[PDB]
Amino acid sequence: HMITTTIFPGRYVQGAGAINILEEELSRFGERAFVVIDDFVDKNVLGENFFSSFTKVRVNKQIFGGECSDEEIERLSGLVEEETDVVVGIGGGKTLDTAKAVAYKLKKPVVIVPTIASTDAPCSALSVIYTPNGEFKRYLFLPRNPDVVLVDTEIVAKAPARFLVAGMGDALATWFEAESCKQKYAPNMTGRLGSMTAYALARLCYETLLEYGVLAKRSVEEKSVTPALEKIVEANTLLSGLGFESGGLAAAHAIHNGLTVLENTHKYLHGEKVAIGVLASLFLTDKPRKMIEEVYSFCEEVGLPTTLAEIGLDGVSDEDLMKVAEKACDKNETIHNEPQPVTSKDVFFALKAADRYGRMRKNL
Ligand SMILES: [Cl-]
Ligand SMILES: [Zn+2]
Repeated sequence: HMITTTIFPGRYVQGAGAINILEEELSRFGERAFVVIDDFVDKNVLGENFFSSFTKVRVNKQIFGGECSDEEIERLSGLVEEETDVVVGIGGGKTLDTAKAVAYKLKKPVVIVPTIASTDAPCSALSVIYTPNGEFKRYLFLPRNPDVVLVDTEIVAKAPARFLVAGMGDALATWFEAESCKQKYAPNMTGRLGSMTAYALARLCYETLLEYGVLAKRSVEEKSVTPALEKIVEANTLLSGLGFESGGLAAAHAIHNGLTVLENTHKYLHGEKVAIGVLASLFLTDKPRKMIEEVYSFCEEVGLPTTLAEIGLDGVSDEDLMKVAEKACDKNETIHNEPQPVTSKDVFFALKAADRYGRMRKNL
């Protein structure tokens, strides 16, 4: 009853060139590290011989199979030597979630090194597990958040701007969903209530996006790191992570989940579809005119979708939209954390209204 719980990664390290202090961070755990790395990252981001420069920590480097599946988690787990002191994940979301799962299975600390700032999952005590074919299988709730999250903003700036923008879409949802949970007194990912700190970090996330998002996008377009980019990477990773996990999820992510039932949306990134969920949720939950205008203006300036056509649903049928709404309103979905009672028809209507509003702003 009214008890809060806020969870955190142990250490969050961020800056241009931070990959160069990875050895120092691993050495705080011991002398043996098991590294799970994305193949593209090994060859094109760190360089195949990157670990040859280590002198204080012995690395067992293993190329990630590509899918965070129970099968891959089992395969990698069997390659870990007993004397291993720390597990490391370097790459995108699936690589990081796999590393978290392997560390959990072997009861070892984990260091998470995202090479893109495209979702707010890095700092979380969660791994999303898929079948070998890439279809969602289940959520693995972890007992501990990562011991270290290390973000090299120079590596992030060299990745395509599309990925930073998608991270801003995943982050954009944080305040709206956490605010709904705060109003509802809904539980967060721990089962207890969010703290004043969690809700304040979710609001800071949103304010940071509005103020620095465009400046950060201009920086990444030139593969450059500026303080504006640093603030947005921190917002997309640390603030958004804490805000969604300890503040809570609500309509936007449930709507994103419903959108996955339409195959035309599969080529779009998580954060791009979350943005559509956010916009629909502003109509659904009765936001005032100035707030709706503020969010659409932000999406327009950074290049997030504001219409169904922009996520591959140009001319989508009412029948297809109702499938999305029904999926979003599954009894176990987060949309029920909204203070208002929500039915599928309400979501269907909000998606259509949000789309029409976005199209008219764009003179379509
Ligand atoms: Cl989020
Ligand atoms: Zn998300």
